Amino acid sequence: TPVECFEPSMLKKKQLTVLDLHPGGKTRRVLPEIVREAIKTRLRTVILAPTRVVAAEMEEALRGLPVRYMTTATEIVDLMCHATFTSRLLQPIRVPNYNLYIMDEAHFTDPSSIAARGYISTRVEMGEAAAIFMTATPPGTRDAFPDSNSPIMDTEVEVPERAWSSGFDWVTDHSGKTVWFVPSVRNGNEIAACLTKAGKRVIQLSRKTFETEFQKTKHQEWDFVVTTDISEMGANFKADRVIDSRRCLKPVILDGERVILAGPMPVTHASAAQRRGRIGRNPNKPGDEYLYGGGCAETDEDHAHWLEARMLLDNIYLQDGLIASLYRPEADKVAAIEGEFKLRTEQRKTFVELMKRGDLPVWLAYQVASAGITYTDRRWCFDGTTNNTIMEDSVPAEVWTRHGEKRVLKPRWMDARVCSDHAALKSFKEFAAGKRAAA
Repeated sequence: TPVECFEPSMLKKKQLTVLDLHPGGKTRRVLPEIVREAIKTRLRTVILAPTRVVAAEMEEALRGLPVRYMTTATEIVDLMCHATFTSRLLQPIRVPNYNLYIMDEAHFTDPSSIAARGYISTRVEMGEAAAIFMTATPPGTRDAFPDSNSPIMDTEVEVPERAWSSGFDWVTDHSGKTVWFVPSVRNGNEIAACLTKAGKRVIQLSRKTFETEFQKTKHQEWDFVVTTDISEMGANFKADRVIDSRRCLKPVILDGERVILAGPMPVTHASAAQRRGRIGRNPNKPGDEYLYGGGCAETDEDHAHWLEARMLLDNIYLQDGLIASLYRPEADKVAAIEGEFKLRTEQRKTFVELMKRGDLPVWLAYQVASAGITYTDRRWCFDGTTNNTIMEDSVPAEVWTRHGEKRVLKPRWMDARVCSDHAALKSFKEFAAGKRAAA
């Protein structure tokens, strides 16, 4: 069961604590308290932030303490993102044996975060570490309307799911700042364009743009942020209203053979609570409003992220021949057998390269690597079934390859995430051509 405040006994090996977060001070006060006690007791500590934005915030709150920010993959506390940590676990050189792991926004359901929680909770169960998972919505939360620092006015209302030509005056007649959660980048593009046509200033946030676009919320005028679920991970906005579609997309592996994006479908209770949790933060500012369009539903056993986390953990060294388990509250989300995704050395390197350098989803990188294909061999992007033809502007997408041939994009394994929005398709087309954008 989660806990309300930190105590030094939580730093002893074998302890795993879920600590609640009500900002409005985890970053500025609680985190320094934990780090100071860890330094005083001479622990080997790592702090895991969900995003680089949050990591930079922590770096500021911890200045004056010996903390090493590690932006890419007992005297010094290490700080890095969840994904950076998991990337390090996959590298051939062994990660430090931290004996204290502090994971902020520990509800994050992306595969690298799930994998990090499994690795960490396994180290704790082995008696090698303590861990603190900081989140207001641990796995299994069923309350979409938790009590908050200031009361929130919760109103169920019809929320536009597409651009509107009339109606919905309540959306645009508000004079404050609104965070609008959408199920996908493409849906956000359409909503954002409609708001901009109405004269609103809109900033759009997604996983690929977050680390550079989020800063715009502090430096330019804005009326709406239109964001995917990425803003459920500690994103702080000066807003008085949240509009919540209550929808998400779900990547689903159909028959072990392809990945579709199912939905839009209802969000989890934790996601709804985190979306609503962008407001209600200041006890001296009442009147924040959460407007929501439908219900919640708990994640089925078919969400690809937990299977992808097992693909990662099956390829992460732990201790001799052991493989880490998922964190127990999340372990029933898969039926995969421990070790069924373990790859041999050379295929494992290719798997990591396809994710890190190719920017491919975990599942897709696994298919390619397990087929024995090397990282630079892109023939599989073009030799699939015509059912896998990728479309661009209603016609088949075509790529000029490194080898000087024009080919229809038709990958042997189809993962809908590679073409779900313009930027995703652009990156995958570059990969298929043997090229890579400077990033």
